[PDB]
Amino acid sequence: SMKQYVARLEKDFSLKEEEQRALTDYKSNDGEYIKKLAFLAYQSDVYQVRMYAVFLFGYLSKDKEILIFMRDEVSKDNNWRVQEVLAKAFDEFCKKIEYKKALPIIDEWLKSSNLHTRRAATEGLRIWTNRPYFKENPNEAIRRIADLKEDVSEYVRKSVGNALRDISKKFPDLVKIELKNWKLESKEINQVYKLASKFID
Repeated sequence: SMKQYVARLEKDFSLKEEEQRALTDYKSNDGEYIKKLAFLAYQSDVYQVRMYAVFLFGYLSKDKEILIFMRDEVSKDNNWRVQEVLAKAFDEFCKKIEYKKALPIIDEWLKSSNLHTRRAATEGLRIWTNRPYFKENPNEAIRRIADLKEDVSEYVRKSVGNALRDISKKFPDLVKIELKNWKLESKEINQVYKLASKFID
């Protein structure tokens, strides 16, 4: 009947709706049960159901096994929309444990070998300097983001560029200072540079 509920989700969703159902289900059942539901739903071939499952993972992410599964397995997801939810779920984890305390995990995700793991961290925290801790410590965001300025993945690079661009709008000087040190010697860093410097002198 857990299998039945999933089949029902596949029918309903195949037509925020996924997020709202996930939140409701998470709030309505014990965590042990919902974890089993989340993995079952994550095996669905219906991408909306996997989105639902990944929201659930976010709510359950204090379980390190869930967090690891997000890091290593959800990051393999073939569907771009599911990848967006991965970034939201990762943001959800950081919010649940507090941004300052999540720093070690933010760093680990940013340095992961899976390009999708790296993007989910970069994109999920946007706008970085609107988050607790990074709001007070802008360079902590700039420095982490900028470290991926020469990322092999364009997917990652777009995120990096935009994350720096977000920050430039509120901390123009800090961003200019960081950018001043860049040597535009590759197509990679130049892509990032163009995105990040729109609003800086």
